[PDB]
Amino acid sequence: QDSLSFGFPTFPSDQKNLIFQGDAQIKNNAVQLTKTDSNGNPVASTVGRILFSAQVHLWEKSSSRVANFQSQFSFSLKSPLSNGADGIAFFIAPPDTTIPSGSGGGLLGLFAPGTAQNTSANQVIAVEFDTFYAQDSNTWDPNYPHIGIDVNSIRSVKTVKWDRRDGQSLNVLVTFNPSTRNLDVVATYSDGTRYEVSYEVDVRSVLPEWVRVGFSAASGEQYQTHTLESWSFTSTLLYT
Amino acid sequence: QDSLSFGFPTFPSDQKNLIFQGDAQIKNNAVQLTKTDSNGNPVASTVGRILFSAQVHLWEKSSSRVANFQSQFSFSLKSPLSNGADGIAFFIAPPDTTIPSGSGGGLLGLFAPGTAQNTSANQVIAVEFDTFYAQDSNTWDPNYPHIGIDVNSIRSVKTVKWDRRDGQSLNVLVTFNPSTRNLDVVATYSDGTRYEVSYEVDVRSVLPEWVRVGFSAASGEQYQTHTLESWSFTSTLLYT
Ligand SMILES: CO[C@H]1O[C@H](CO)[C@@H](O)[C@H](O[C@H]2O[C@H](CO)[C@@H](O)[C@H](O)[C@@H]2O)[C@@H]1O
Ligand SMILES: OC[C@H]1O[C@H](O)[C@@H](O)[C@@H](O)[C@@H]1O
Ligand SMILES: [Ca+2]
Ligand SMILES: [Ca+2]
Ligand SMILES: [Mn+2]
Ligand SMILES: [Mn+2]
Repeated sequence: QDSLSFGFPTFPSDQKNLIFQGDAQIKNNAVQLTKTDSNGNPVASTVGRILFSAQVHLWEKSSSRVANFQSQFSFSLKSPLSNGADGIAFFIAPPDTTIPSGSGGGLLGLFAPGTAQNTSANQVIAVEFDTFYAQDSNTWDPNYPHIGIDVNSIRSVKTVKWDRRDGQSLNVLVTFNPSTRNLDVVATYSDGTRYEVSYEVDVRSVLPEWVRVGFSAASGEQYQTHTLESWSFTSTLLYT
Repeated sequence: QDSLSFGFPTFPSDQKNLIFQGDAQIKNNAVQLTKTDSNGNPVASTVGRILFSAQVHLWEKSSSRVANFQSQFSFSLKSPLSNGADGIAFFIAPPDTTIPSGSGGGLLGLFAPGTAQNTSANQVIAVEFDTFYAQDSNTWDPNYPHIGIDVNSIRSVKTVKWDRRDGQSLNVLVTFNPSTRNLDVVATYSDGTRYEVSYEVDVRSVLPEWVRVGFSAASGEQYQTHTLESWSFTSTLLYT
């Protein structure tokens, strides 16, 4: 299809169009990307991802068209600790994507350790919300929590300082304009605190014509719950 | 998802979200539901269907919500014969639906001969554009080409006279309003000729909560091409 839209105001346990990978599962009408114990507390060493089953037509070579897209979603992070890890990310990747071996912790379940920073070895665009930046393990991160745009690498091509607020929902709007090639990210807390970061990228030279969209989250030795609360997505092929 | 939408202004051969069954296949940017020779001429004894891969949430029990959906589409039929058969249908069925054994010809690839008229044996709602009505074989049909609403039976719960126009595209809009439980059908030819038929049905008592939507067509001894040219669909769960 030239256009596709779907909306999850909430996440009932009765799902048919979601691909669950790793420890991701539905709980309390929300998607718990990372594993939690009996009483609902986050645990260490866990990775989880979900992908919408239907493939998205990002660009069409024959017609020379590129899709414009918009992903709106909200999530919250909670942890008994203070410095919870590792973060949640919205990503777009080839349809057959799976969790890479050893992609836990700071790799957010998106990259393989050996190729995490090799751009020519990956096919992924992700918008990460990174809460852990210890320079001993996450050498690629600036030293402060942040939102980043990742293009084939765990080392963001662009970042903005971000504030982690335990148990507070973050509203996010991600949009890609094929006419200007800008991928814009707008994130805001209920009180109006706003964060913005954008980057110009030609998706055609990064991803195949058909892709899949979803979320990924992980917790290494440090942990926190990565709760996806709602999600709407729409894509339309356009001639620029 | 509570809401789902997709649009096929045309059907390029590169498809990822369509489930092809029987002889259905993409040709010249359109879906040829029934088999055609190398010259593009229709042949006898053929059945084909397509379904959108993503499942539609028609209604939700624990929520008392029912979907409001719309399906807009256009198709054309051609045959050198004076009595092209058998017809094309838009249908809604359980996710695992497949072509019933011996469902060709007048059964349009939707019903099995043994239970074609046993409403308690089927789970399907379809809008048929029936062009073959020989009273000796299709005993269940009125004596003329027609548009019919089928609810668990090949014997339409309602029909209205329709005119078959070789090689001319018919534009159809099928909508369901959960408040009035009205399934409305509006079809038009490019010259303004219009056909309408409506029927009150509670989909909850006929179909499961999750379903797949698509088209079916067949040709027995008489044949014709059943070409699906475009299709857009949208559905949203509403309170009732
Ligand atoms: C106390 O944990 C920190 O220090 C350890 C000793 O160097 C590291 O092994 C540890 O790294 C792991 O956990 C973090 C946080 O969950 C994660 O980002 C990293 O990829 C490892 O899984 C952490 O730095
Ligand atoms: O194709 C016209 C006609 O052909 C045969 O008689 C049978 O397959 C019927 O079901 C069908 O209606
Ligand atoms: Ca990090
Ligand atoms: Ca008939
Ligand atoms: Mn980072
Ligand atoms: Mn009929």
